Amino acid sequence: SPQESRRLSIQRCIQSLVHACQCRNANCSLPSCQKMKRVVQHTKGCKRKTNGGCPVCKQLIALCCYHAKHCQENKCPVPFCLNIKHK
Ligand SMILES: [Zn+2]
Ligand SMILES: [Zn+2]
Ligand SMILES: [Zn+2]
Repeated sequence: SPQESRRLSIQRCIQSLVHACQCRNANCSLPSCQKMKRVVQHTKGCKRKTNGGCPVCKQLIALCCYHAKHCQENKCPVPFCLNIKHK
């Protein structure tokens, strides 16, 4: 169903995020990994985040949020995860 498809797509994106966060290898081939890294870097740099209402940052934060809901591991490399869980 549309919702399921979206949830799966989100989860697959999350797998890429999770991979990328752990993948301390700038030489990684994975376009998805490179993309996630770039998005993460962008977000960290873009202090404006959800204050300015930056779509990139908003998406990363939402992705991280959904990830956090799934991720009971309150010792996760993924940024925001921990903060969201505690919050
Ligand atoms: Zn990688
Ligand atoms: Zn931004
Ligand atoms: Zn996590």
